Amino acid sequence: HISSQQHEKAIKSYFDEAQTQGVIIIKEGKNLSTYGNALARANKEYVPASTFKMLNALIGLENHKATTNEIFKWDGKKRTYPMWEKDMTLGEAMALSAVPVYQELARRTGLELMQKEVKRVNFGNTNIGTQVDNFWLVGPLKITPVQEVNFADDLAHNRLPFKLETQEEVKKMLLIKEVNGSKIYAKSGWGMGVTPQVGWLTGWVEQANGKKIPFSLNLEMKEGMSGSIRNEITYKSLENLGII
Ligand SMILES: *C(=O)c1cc2cc(C(N)=O)ccn2c1N[C@@H](C(=O)O)[C@](C)(COC(N)=O)S(=O)O
Repeated sequence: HISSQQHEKAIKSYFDEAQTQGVIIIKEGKNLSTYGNALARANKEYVPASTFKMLNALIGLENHKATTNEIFKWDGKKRTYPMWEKDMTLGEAMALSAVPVYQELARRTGLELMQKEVKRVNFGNTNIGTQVDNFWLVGPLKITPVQEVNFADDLAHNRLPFKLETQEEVKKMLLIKEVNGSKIYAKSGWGMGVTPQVGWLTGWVEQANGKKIPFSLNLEMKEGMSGSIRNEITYKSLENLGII
């Protein structure tokens, strides 16, 4: 009973309130819907930043570079945040967006196997360059918000070219919110070492009836901008649309 015009205007205002430019792609079945205050972003390329961890984890686990219970030990060197200065599993590192662990995993996989695997799943522009430990943070790997929802959709439905158990292992690392019967599985991302900076929140809502609705929020981040606006805007948009 709410007009399409009202939905579009409501979601535009969430991005306007946050004083940024962004888009949120929602996918229902085969149909893509683009909301926000910068709809042209939808098919533009950005570095994936931490959202690459989802694929890093799939690759590492398929190729036996790690197990889900293995503990990556803090080497005792100072890390960007105190929370990263501890021993953690892949799942814990995913929740904390703990790059040092994912760089270690990237190094275990190695450049040649990484380039091969990123080409095989056909992720973004598929170019990882020559540095195995930062291609997802500063380039050359780039991906569009549309490609990100499609990846989220593939993962949520076990359609990626990986074992079913690999995909289940990673999906289980991604639960970030329960909203009475609805479960939100997503990975956030913030590319700080690039201009302009890019923010991501990519995932899907699993509803009580078992239906899965993939999304990808993509916006421009500034200095002094808080990381949880990505979440605030996403939840507000999913709720506005009655998805949660
Ligand atoms: C993830 O994109 C991310 C990578 C890095 C890398 C560095 C570095 N010094 O090399 C610093 C910060 N990074 C990231 N962002 C996280 C962060 O805490 O800075 C991020 C804000 C994580 O917060 C959550 N939700 O875990 S982001 O959303 O990944």
